[PDB]
Amino acid sequence: GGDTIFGKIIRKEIPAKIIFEDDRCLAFHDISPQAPTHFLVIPKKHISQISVAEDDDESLLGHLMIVGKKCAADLGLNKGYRMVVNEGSDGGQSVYHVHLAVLGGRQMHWPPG
Amino acid sequence: RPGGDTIFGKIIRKEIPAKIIFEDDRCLAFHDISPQAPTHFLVIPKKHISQISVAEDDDESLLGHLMIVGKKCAADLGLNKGYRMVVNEGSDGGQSVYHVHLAVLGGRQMHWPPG
Ligand SMILES: Nc1ncnc2c1ncn2[C@@H]1O[C@H](COP(=O)(O)O)[C@@H](O)[C@H]1O
Repeated sequence: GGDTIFGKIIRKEIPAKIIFEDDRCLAFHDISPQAPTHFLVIPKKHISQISVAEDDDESLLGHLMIVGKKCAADLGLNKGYRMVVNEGSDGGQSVYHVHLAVLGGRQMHWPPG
Repeated sequence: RPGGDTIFGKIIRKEIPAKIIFEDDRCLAFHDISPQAPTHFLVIPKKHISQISVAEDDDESLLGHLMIVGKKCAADLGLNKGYRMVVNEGSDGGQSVYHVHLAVLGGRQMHWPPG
């Protein structure tokens, strides 16, 4: 899905530790984990950033969050977690393919960066 | 009651004040009273859902709508350099109000890790 490293991961051209897959998204552990559990849920559709998501994408974006919730439960995050979507330079977005990050296994702090 | 028992339900029913950015039949966006960035607002469903870990499969479109409204509000507020969206779940997530909400923070460089 697209011209980024996340596209390569979706196409199985480079490895990742995959947690879950369906016909429209992929969940996998982040290569630079910031918490004992840290994974990403990404759409297979190449949406470059949340700021350009269209109205028709509403269901899909919600699906990323539901899949994120389910994977977090499966990975034993019973004390909680934080979901994060980064947009643009101020948001610290590292790849221009929409991704929902899920972090847990430790106390998350405030402010969130 | 429509909106639930938390302070966010009271905000939905206009029983306590808020600085509202956007409102429709499914959600409400309003500024945070303890901002952690120069712009910091919340997008919440009008349907009470306590936390994302108990959201139902059928809540998918609603959850996505929070994100679309979040990004539209960010644009309308001039966050052209970007922003961070956050959902806190439970104790480790730092959740304090058990009515699910998407926080949007911007107007400064956000750092990594995100807490
Ligand atoms: N009356 C209020 N109006 C606006 N924001 C509030 C109010 N009470 C609490 N908050 C914010 O709601 C957020 C709760 O999110 P969390 O702590 O992640 O559950 C915090 O950022 C609070 O500052």
